Amino acid sequence: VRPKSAIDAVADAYTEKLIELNPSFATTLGLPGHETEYQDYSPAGAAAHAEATRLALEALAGLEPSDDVDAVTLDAMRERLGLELEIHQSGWDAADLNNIASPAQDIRAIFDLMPTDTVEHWEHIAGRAANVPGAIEGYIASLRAAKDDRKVAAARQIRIVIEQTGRYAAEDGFFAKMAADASLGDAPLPAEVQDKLDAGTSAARSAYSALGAFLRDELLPVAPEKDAVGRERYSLASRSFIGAEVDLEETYAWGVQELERLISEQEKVAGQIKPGASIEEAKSILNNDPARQIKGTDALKAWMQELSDRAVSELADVHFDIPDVMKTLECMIAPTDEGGIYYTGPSDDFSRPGRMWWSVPAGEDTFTTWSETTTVFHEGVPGHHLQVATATYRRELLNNWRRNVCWVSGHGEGWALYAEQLMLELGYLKDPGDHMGMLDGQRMRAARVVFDIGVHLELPVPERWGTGTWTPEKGFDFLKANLDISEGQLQFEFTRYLGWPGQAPSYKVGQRLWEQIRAELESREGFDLKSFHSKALNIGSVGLDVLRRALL
Ligand SMILES: [Mg+2]
Ligand SMILES: [Mg+2]
Repeated sequence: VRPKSAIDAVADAYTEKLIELNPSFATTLGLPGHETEYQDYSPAGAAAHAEATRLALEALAGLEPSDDVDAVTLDAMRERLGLELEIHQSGWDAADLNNIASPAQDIRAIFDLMPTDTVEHWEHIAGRAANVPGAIEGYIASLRAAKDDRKVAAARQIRIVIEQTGRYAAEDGFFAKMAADASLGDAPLPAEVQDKLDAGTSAARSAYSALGAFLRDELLPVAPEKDAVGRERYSLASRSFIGAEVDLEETYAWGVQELERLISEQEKVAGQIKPGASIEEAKSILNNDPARQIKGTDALKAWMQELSDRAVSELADVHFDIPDVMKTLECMIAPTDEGGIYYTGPSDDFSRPGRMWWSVPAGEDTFTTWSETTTVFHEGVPGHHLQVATATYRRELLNNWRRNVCWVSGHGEGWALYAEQLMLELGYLKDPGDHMGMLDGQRMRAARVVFDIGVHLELPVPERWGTGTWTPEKGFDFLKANLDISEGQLQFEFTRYLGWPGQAPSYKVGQRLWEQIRAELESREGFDLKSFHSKALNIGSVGLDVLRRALL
């Protein structure tokens, strides 16, 4: 029963404008009306977004907060929107292209959300396919304008997007298969809608082939070879992922030291698995021990479930406030192989509980759990589930901007890392195998800090990892030493960090900042850890600067 304020009204109106400007955002919100439409990716599209943003800030400028909730809203919006305008004004937004989260991927990805149960559904898919050309044309218009302004993505990233988009457009690629395999009730589409689908998918194929040609012929020849984006671009991207403007040299130095600590810890844990064992030697023992393997998905679900239910029942009303509807975290098998464990939060009304989904790679039916205990806490309780479910629980106290728009990577990923560290400190990882798995994920995330900042700023390589200053080649060998992952995933992560600067440290740096907030509050009389967790999580997703000011 907290009534909406004038500030919430501005926040809600801005949200409606965002929905109006980006119809893809409405479909990803479940809002009907604009199922076939894309945002305007052209420069005029970007100017319109920026203008709406500038007008929203102006509207907020003379509005005093009516309560603490308003003050957080003002702070979060001023931070997020102000940063958005700094990035737009920098000119680099127009050049946006990378291997993972840029318009070429986004324009294709939206199709995966669309239902396929009625003729009208298939008309929507066909109609969206038929709008892929205009989306791509506007995107090419922004890339071309940035190019004329001497701002072009690294050659590596352009080459990757030419590869990815050529598969989308190929004879047997995404859009072709969409039209060829379409069904309704396990039967072919009626001919009239099928023809709409064939025409639309055909246009989508041609548009992705044109982006390919443009990239190849106009952009690639002027693309820089150098991947590093440099200090000025880096600091703005870093802010986008963390919501704090960190000291980059200081953060880099912290990350190098933190990686060294985590390796030292792994060496200690190795000796707890087998006296005097190297990390690699201990890992063969864990990975070859019949006791650390589970057979079949039923037993796997049972294992996840017990861990989750135990964490809830032990932490409830001790370290966290967990309302009854949040105590359920259903552990499940992913219908598809999303390549790891993922979390889906509860419905707004809590009729669907939070769920955790383990993706089983094709043909796999035995499961090693030592490395995934920590992941259960990260993706589940007290990580993502408590954070996401608490924000959702407090939704009546949160305007639509806060609920549906404002989201900061360092905040939510930092929290899941905080959560793993808390479970270490509370004695959940005493088994050396489980401990090792936690350290592995921390080590990989500490390596991200060193790589991202070191490479993009061309900093001195730490003597443990090389000499001179960082180059992408040196960075690749460094990742290979610190990430226990497949060859193909290593190559992907490498490419990602190079093309998406600022995001990779958001995990460990988010953890650091969360821990700094808690450490400060701990210095004071009456600190109460449960009360801290409640106040913080109630706020929802905000930048780390904003969170610190809401809490200190
Ligand atoms: Mg040192
Ligand atoms: Mg996650």
